[PDB]
Amino acid sequence: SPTKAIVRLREHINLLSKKQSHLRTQITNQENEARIFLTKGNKVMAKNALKKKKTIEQLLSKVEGTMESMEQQLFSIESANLNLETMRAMQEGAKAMKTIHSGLDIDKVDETMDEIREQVELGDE
Repeated sequence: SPTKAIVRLREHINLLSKKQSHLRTQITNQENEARIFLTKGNKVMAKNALKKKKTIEQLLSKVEGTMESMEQQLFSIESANLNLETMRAMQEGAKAMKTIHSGLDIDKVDETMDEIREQVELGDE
């Protein structure tokens, strides 16, 4: 059903947003590791922590790309649900507009109407 798909996009999105949260802390700690490495004058291990900081940032990027893909899929489902809610409402309204137009067991009117049309409409070809 559309709603099982809905709940699941939300569960996966929620999960990703704290992957996001965890990664950012990890980026913050690589930043702090490289600084401490410089305070011992080890520029190389400070450079290495910076390279590792960059890989975590790329991973974060791809975590946010997954989230966004899921959020747009979610919007499309709920937008399509509202559109279906409209169509069913119009289909039920047209049936109701038909009962009202057939609201005369008596008499004769609507095909008296339909060939007064043909006289008026006859001015066209």
